[PDB]
Amino acid sequence: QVRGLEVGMRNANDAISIAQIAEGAMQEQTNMLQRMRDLTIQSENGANSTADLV
Amino acid sequence: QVRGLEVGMRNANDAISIAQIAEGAMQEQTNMLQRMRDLTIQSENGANSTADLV
Repeated sequence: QVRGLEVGMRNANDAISIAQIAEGAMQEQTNMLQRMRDLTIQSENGANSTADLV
Repeated sequence: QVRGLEVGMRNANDAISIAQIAEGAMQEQTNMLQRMRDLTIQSENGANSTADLV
């Protein structure tokens, strides 16, 4: 039990790190998606032109 | 919402400018139309001649 738990402790510290990395990457995807929302709102002017939308 | 409104604010400032330019141009069309009214009234003298009306 004593040695079994010690390996089990390191087993869970590994799972924490995996969840930590995935969470960090999704934060950057959220910021870029917010910028796409602004461009879609900005792309709705009636003073733009065909070349401006491109 | 915060970033959405900020783009929306600039979206409406653009509409104000378009309405501002169109309004300015119609003012000058109004002044020239008034001068045409005076010429039509002036063109109704019985002391004019065929060459004067031209």
